[PDB]
Amino acid sequence: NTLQPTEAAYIAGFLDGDGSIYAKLIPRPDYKDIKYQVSLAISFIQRKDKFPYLQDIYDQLGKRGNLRKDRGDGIADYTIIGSTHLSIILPDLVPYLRIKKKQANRILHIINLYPQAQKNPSKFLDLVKIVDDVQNLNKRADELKSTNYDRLLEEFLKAGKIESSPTGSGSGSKKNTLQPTEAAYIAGFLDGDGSIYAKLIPRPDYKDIKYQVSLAISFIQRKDKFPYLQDIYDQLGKRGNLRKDRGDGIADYTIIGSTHLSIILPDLVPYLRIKKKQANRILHIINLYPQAQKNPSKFLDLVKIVDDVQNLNKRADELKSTNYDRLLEEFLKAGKIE
DNA sequence: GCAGAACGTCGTGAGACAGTTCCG
DNA sequence: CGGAACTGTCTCACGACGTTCTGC
Ligand SMILES: [Ca+2]
Ligand SMILES: [Ca+2]
Repeated sequence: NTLQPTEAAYIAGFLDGDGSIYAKLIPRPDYKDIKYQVSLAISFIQRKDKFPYLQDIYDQLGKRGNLRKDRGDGIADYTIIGSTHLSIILPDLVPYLRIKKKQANRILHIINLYPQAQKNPSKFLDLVKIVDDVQNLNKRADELKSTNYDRLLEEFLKAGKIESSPTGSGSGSKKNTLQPTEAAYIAGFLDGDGSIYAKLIPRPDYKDIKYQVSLAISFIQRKDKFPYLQDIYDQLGKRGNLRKDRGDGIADYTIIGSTHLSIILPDLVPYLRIKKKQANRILHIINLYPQAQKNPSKFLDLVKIVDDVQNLNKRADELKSTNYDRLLEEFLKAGKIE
């Protein structure tokens, strides 16, 4: 079972980003009495091309659960179903989990009560409540609230499985301090819900080269989960910009400029997976930018790194960035290189 | 002259299941 | 009977910026 602290932390970061912890009950037209089995799962979702990364997480989790290279729409998932695997896996992830920690504790709890709850409609209903919380915790505010417990209490009374009086508790409307696991999580989360990117900004008032290469990493999330960004922000020495809302209900945390990324990135690189290349390329740009400012020749092949980064932030089929082709044209016609 | 902050935004890349097929 | 695997998708929650807006 011995899964490494920074491997557990990364996965939790990644799960909190691109994963899902959830509970559901399945109709079972062949079960003894209670015709529902409560299903429990965690999953990791990602685009087809990044499958090796899922396959890697799989291998770390003792090769439990079922991988899927393609689920139909060029997109891949790794679902771990059942209490056998989850009672081994979740204990390892729960300490590092943040956004979905509650969901994980709930699943872990359902596991504890399931044996007894299994052939007792009273204790099954009480457990179905926990299935409700989990599905609710995965919901928005404005969304319809989970009514599995209500629909089953009605089903149990009609099927004569429960006598008076019924339960219960349901809404019945009838300097650094960035340590290994701190960085590992953040890298997990950035790999999931984050972005590492470079861009050319047109600056209509520069000495010679009228562009500046802008460098950034960002974190994106729904506004309700903003405090979690506010956490990562604090943990990174309080660098960069935060938005509680950018206008469309989704928050972001953006760290622009070599100054911050010279400090932050080296902390995340060793734990970064999906976005590690982008990270190093940014560091590389930071590394050879001083000399690149004056010389249009050194600016150009540095502008290639920008293209390369933007390329990495695309699938193979997308049209590849042409900043190098456009600036080469511009520099020739401005006589800056000939 | 320099560069970060803030604003706004296509076009997908996810989340979180519900069903349904296998399976000892 | 018991429950996990595999199929399939609807609805946003993201990404990765182009823009432009301050700030010394
Ligand atoms: Ca997410
Ligand atoms: Ca992602």
